[PDB]
Amino acid sequence: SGPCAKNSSIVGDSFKKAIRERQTVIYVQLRDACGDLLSTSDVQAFVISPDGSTVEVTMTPRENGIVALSYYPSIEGSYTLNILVKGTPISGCPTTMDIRRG
Repeated sequence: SGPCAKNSSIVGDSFKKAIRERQTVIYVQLRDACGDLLSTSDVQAFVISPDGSTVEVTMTPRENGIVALSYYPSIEGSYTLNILVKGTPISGCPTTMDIRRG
């Protein structure tokens, strides 16, 4: 039946914090309407930097409905993340990610 936005979510809260100029990975668990894990044309993910620019997000399909989202935050500050399943934000989206120089 494909992924269900309300049942799909980001794995953990590690995504809330990241380091500038380091390739960063966020894991998303896709679940159908029944809550079952899948098993990706229905999934969209974008990241906006603190100056309003789009950041390229790479999505790699993994086993049993996990999708790895990778991005490279070039500047410090408050990034915006949104992940849409069939045009609907998943649970917990859109959200903030704080990138530090650390």
